Amino acid sequence: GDLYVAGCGVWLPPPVTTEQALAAGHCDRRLASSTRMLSVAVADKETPAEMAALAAQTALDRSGVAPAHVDLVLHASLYFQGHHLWAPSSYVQRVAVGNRCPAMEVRQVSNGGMAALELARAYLLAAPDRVAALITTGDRMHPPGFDRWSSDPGTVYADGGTALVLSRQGGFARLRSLVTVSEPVLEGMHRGGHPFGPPSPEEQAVDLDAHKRAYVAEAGSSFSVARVSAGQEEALTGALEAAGAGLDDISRVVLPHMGWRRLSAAYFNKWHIQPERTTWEFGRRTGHLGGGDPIAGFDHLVGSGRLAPGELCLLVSVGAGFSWSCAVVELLERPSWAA
Amino acid sequence: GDLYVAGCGVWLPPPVTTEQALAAGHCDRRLASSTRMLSVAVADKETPAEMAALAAQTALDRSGVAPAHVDLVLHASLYFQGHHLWAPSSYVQRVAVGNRCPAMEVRQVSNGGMAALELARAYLLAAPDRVAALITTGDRMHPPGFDRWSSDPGTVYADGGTALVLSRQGGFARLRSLVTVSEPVLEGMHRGGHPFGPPSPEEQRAVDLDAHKRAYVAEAGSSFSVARVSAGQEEALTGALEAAGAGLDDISRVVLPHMGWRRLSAAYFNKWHIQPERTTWEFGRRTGHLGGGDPIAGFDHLVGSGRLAPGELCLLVSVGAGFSWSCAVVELLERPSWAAA
Repeated sequence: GDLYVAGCGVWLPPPVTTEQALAAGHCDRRLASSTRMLSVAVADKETPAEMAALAAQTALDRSGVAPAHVDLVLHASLYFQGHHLWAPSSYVQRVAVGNRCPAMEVRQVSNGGMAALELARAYLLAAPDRVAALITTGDRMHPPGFDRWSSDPGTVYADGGTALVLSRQGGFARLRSLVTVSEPVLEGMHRGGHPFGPPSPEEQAVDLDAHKRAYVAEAGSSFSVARVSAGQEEALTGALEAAGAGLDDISRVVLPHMGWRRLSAAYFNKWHIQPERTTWEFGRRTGHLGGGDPIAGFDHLVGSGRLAPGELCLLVSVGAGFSWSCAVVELLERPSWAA
Repeated sequence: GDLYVAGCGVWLPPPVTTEQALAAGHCDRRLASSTRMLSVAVADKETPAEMAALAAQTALDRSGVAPAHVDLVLHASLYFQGHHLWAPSSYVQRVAVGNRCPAMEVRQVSNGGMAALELARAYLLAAPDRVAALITTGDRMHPPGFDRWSSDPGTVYADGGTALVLSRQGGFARLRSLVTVSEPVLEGMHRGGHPFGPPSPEEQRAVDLDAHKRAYVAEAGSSFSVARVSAGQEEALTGALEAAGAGLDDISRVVLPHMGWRRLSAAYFNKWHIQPERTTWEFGRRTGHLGGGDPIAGFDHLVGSGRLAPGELCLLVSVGAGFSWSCAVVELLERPSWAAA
């Protein structure tokens, strides 16, 4: 039947406050106000696979699942993993699991974690003897290639790792539904070249805002806004229906750690929900963790006791492409590690 | 095993000869002689996703599978796809499929194609209504970030795309077995930092794999490294053959990675005692190493040129840094219409 969350965990490097970022010329007064961010997790020496491995160790310890029962390891990220022609998933496996199941990367930009979750679910269900799968995320968004404040204005990017242990056997939470929606007509929005033609040649800084204006120019603003809207609506409604629930049945909404303006436009003023019913306060101190926001968010809600037995949680995730994922998770019991 | 290959395709940019490489100083006489490479596919303008999409079109058209029946799109690669925070697999879906199933990237360095094949298989088997899945590969290995001749001496890297359509419903070949083996103890071989500690900080290029191998071996020991790599290969081969109820003698054609002659001799010819003539050696040496797409390219070559015949078993052999190994036994059921005699 259904699948469980058996464990989860994060590794978050020390927060850099918006005030420190203001002082350092990293962001201006206006972006501080438009996003309402308070802090962002920023790494010093730690690389992405390192942070993913650390998070996985926590998630595995809490899961009580033996390495021999981890049948798949999936590592998701959206930025450079540190070494080309190197297998970071294999690093995660060596360090946090030490078994010999297949280990590979799964990427879907800011939706990677949920994309990996989709494939993990499938892998587990594809054979009767499979027990658990480990999913991690990790990213390090440092100069010179990335500017966490302005590479994509309205979202502030974080360094860190997240991890989740999925199981067919049991756990403290139950995966009631998981739905992914794809709207590839939008792919050109995040690259150079003609939106409906081939991509421009390579581009390793990073400047999303320019590509989005070029896209809207060619496709039309009305078409663009409507497609994003429709894709978001289809994933929400799809996940809720699959779980037998409505938004009113949902106690907590895990939202992407985007800036306030984006969250209001996409969620608060659209679904008419209150920020206190979401992970808004957590996100604005944390920052966008690549494809791992929903994992960090759900971990937070559970670890802090904000989610109680019987209650439903809604994970909301979006990635350039576009792809949207939504999941409904039911908390069965408060894990040992919660407070 | 009950999955089928319904289609497959490649898009290879024009070949650059070893002679031209020699003349331009990319290749010395010793490297030409040890690898025995004739040519390598090199793109001019074409980007990785672009070549992936071109191969997918060919693969889908051949398969005759409708977009509505493509339930998953997986794009595999081992090098920079061209634009950060952009979805290459969404490009491939838009250009080549035009549908709305999930589209995502799967990577496992040079074993990427087979790694995506594992996940695609699982996905299809995970729900009764599912039909087909599209797997693509695409890379572009240009300077100054990468050196196709020198970055990993002994293997010459190609630009290009490949694609495969996997169906539960039917196709011209049957996937009889697919087996994946993992030795994460070797991950350190392809990066800086201590092989058994954390990675060194972000390498700002150019890719130098031999530097890392020497450092790994110096630390872990040559004896240990060679034996583990060998054991991994052996497990995948034996696992795949046994899962198919076959022995190596029952295999008509072996699709090998497109590595240099010296490496293929060491890994395969002098190890398994199989005839290079029975392998995709001649094809690979004109193509180069297509990231994680060689087993797709090689199988496509064997089928397209009629070198593989109904009832005959084919062995796919793939390996990537990590290490990860995949082998697969594919039974050809009928010559498709795009195939020569």
